[PDB]
Amino acid sequence: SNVKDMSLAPSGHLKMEWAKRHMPVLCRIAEEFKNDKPFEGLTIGMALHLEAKTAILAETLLEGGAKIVITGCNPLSTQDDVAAACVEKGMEVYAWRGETNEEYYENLNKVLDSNPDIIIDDGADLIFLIHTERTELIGKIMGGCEETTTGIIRLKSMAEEGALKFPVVNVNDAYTKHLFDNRYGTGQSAMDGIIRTTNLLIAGKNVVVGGYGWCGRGVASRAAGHGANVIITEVNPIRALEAKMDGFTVLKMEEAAKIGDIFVTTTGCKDILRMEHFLLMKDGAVLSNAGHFDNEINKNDLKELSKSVKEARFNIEEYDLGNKKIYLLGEGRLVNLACADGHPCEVMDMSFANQALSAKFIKENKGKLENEVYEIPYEQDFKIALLKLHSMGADIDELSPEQRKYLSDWK
Amino acid sequence: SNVKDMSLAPSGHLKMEWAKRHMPVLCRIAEEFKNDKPFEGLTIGMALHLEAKTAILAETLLEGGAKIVITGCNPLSTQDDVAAACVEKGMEVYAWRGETNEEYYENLNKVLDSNPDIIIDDGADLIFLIHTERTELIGKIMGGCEETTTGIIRLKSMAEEGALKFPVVNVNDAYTKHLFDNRYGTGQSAMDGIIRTTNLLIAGKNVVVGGYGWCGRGVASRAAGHGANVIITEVNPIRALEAKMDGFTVLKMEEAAKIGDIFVTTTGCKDILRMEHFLLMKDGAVLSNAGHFDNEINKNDLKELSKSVKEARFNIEEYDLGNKKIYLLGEGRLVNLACADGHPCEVMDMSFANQALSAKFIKENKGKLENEVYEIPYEQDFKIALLKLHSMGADIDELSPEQRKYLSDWK
Ligand SMILES: NC(=O)c1ccc[n+]([C@@H]2O[C@H](COP(=O)([O-])OP(=O)(O)OC[C@H]3O[C@@H](n4cnc5c(N)ncnc54)[C@H](O)[C@@H]3O)[C@@H](O)[C@H]2O)c1
Ligand SMILES: NC(=O)c1ccc[n+]([C@@H]2O[C@H](COP(=O)([O-])OP(=O)(O)OC[C@H]3O[C@@H](n4cnc5c(N)ncnc54)[C@H](O)[C@@H]3O)[C@@H](O)[C@H]2O)c1
Ligand SMILES: O=c1[nH]cnc2c1ncn2[C@@H]1O[C@H](CO)[C@@H](O)[C@H]1O
Ligand SMILES: O=c1[nH]cnc2c1ncn2[C@@H]1O[C@H](CO)[C@@H](O)[C@H]1O
Repeated sequence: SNVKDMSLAPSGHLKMEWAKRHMPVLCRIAEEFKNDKPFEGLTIGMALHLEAKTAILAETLLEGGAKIVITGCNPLSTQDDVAAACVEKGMEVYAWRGETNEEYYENLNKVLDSNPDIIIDDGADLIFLIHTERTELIGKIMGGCEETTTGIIRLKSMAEEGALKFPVVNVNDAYTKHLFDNRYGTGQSAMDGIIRTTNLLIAGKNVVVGGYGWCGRGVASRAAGHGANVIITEVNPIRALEAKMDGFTVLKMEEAAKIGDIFVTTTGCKDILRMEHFLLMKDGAVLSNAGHFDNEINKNDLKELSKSVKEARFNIEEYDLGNKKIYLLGEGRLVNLACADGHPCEVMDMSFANQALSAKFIKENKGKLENEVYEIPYEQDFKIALLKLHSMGADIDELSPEQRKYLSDWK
Repeated sequence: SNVKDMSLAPSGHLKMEWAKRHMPVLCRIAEEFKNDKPFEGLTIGMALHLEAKTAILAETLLEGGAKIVITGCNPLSTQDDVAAACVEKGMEVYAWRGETNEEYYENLNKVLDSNPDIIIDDGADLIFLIHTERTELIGKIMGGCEETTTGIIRLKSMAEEGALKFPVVNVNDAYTKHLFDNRYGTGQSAMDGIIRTTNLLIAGKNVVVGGYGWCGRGVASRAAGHGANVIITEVNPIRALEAKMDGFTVLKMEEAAKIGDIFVTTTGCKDILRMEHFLLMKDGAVLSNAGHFDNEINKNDLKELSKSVKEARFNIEEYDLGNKKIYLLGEGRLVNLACADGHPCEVMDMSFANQALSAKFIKENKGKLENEVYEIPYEQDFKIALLKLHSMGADIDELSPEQRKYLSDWK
């Protein structure tokens, strides 16, 4: 087991203590998993953003009988104290903050070295690595679960070509996931990363958000909530029109780059900000990324234009272009996880609840599932949404029998 | 042709002149229909909310070669001057404001008496009456178009039972329809109806919104925009959770009836507010409805509790319950259409663009379509949204081919 500093373990345990007390839906699932022990004898290899709430998810599976081998899905998002606390919990952990690309793929491989039965992934890199380099593990793998939009794109494009070799559950596209995780979760946590790292006033700034899907909406909403003038970029006209009618300025990036004070890319696509955009930017512009991979902002292009790169502050790099400066947060990686604590607890409670139950779904269908992407059933979303609603002290009306009849027969 | 007063026509012509200048997407389609004359020789029977913007759609179809027989789909939403101007334009009009239930169904039948080829309806009343009482018309009918959520519910359950006898295009569920007409359109137009009729200050009121679908969100956001304390009612926990995280109080209607100052029902279901809720309401509570039919508020219950019903102000009825008064706007009909001029022009431009092209789709697919509910293809939404985006002074970026390879390859 390979972690940064085992002496950091107490601080991580405390953070797990705090998180466990604020994830009620997962806490209930855990008690049911403590009995019925669904994962006894199985190995679950996990590649997630290793902080307190992931550690609780891993703990939920461990107490359910599973052996847990886990690594980080991002070189910068791991929290060393939490990882050390995970080893004290009895987990095989290969993760630290700041690992090289070379080291990143070493830790992924070591997780696969444990011969897992279930794969839990965030971005499909663990799943990808199996199909390309480690085909010798496909036999034992019962199935997987994928957390994020970008991972689903790859998995679906794999499945489309017929390259997918074991079932994978689409956890991202569940109603209680992408509607809350991607929107309200990154809405708060991305602004958290920016505010905590920069100590800059959001109000009165031009905040340029690339893309207006679920993540864009969230960031636009919370940035607008803090008094920003929000500008939206898109390639989808239906979604740009939403942004316009939500009160935002819609521009081609070649234009938004001229006036933006803070940039947040949320597209899942590469090269949102490249050479031509950097040359248009104002002195002092601050750059950040909330989409999975670090290639939305072209760092090689930015290094190419620069005469030097200095530390401007913790998690802020200064690129002196000679005539102006541009700041990059968290090396252009997930600004909410590279520069903050990730999504708030109550939102990750729902996402990891779907994750937990999806692993149980994989187990119970050991050999009966197709080599396809499976969608999460609506009742699971209904159950989780209702539990979360109640924990916040709200409730729902219920249709009377007469009302159900009016809505189903046409009289 | 049967209308209230032909002398009112000049006001109708002016209102149509004004709308035509603010419906650019439909204005383009009309010129193509004037050119290609797709409906030459055909009769189109239409049941829509007969105001200035519906008249433009009818005229657009008239210039496309069609004979137009139109009535209102609601007894109160018709504008008499617009109807008069419609007859001066050469349309067969059977509609006036405030028509009785027998008059409403007499006018519905008169439209069908013209033996139409294409049916354009809002709420499935024409399509329903055809299938039940006027079955001899199925032969000549090529197809239909349905405007609203409620109409689609009926049409889908009809088709599910095998009772649908000609194809109907689902105009409501188009992206450029329910995402903007039901949300932004209803958001502004319903609050206009409430504000315009009552002259009451929205800020500081407890506004109880029934339902949190597309119409619910719009009303809630616009009510909040004006400083109301928004309370949401729902039977869908996923959507109730949305409202909670958008900053609203979520309650069962029994608790909400105790504190609500203004009520807006947006459910499409009957009996949202009944006897038991009227007994809980505050003295002076204002009741309003934005769902298609007037049975979301149980008016029979309210009369039974009332010692008298009198005019309190134009479009306001005072129901004196003896110990308190309850006010009802627009006889519990579409508060944005019974008490105002309906959706804003820019929003109906998109909805009526889809209506026009779907009528063209029906004609060109004569005898080829099944007796099923047809969805509007994505390329139609794309074209419409892009056109609408451009007219509002914004534009969209485009992916380079290299960016298009990245989003499709799983490496
Ligand atoms: N904690 C986090 O930081 C977090 C959480 C959830 C998802 N994500 C990642 O964020 C990304 C999107 O999340 P989603 O759920 O919003 O996906 P989504 O697809 O709803 O949002 C994507 C939007 O980007 C737009 N887009 C694509 N290329 C563009 C371009 N070149 N210029 C402008 N706009 C463009 C698309 O039209 C789409 O609207 C994914 O990579 C996902 O993994 C991150
Ligand atoms: N101009 C207008 O006024 C206008 C425009 C569009 C649609 N509409 C009408 O408004 C209604 C809604 O349209 P939509 O597109 O919102 O449909 P939608 O179904 O998305 O919204 C309906 C919501 O009502 C909720 N609901 C149902 N019964 C309920 C109950 N008893 N208590 C609480 N919540 C309940 C459902 O869960 C759903 O979320 C439909 O009747 C539609 O025809 C009116
Ligand atoms: O605090 C967190 N812990 C674990 N996963 C997280 C956290 N915040 C966000 N994500 C998840 O990371 C993915 C993007 O790579 C998203 O799927 C999001 O849900
Ligand atoms: O001003 C208007 N003219 C015509 N139709 C309208 C207007 N406002 C709303 N609707 C339409 O009425 C239906 C609800 O019964 C909805 O489909 C909405 O699009």
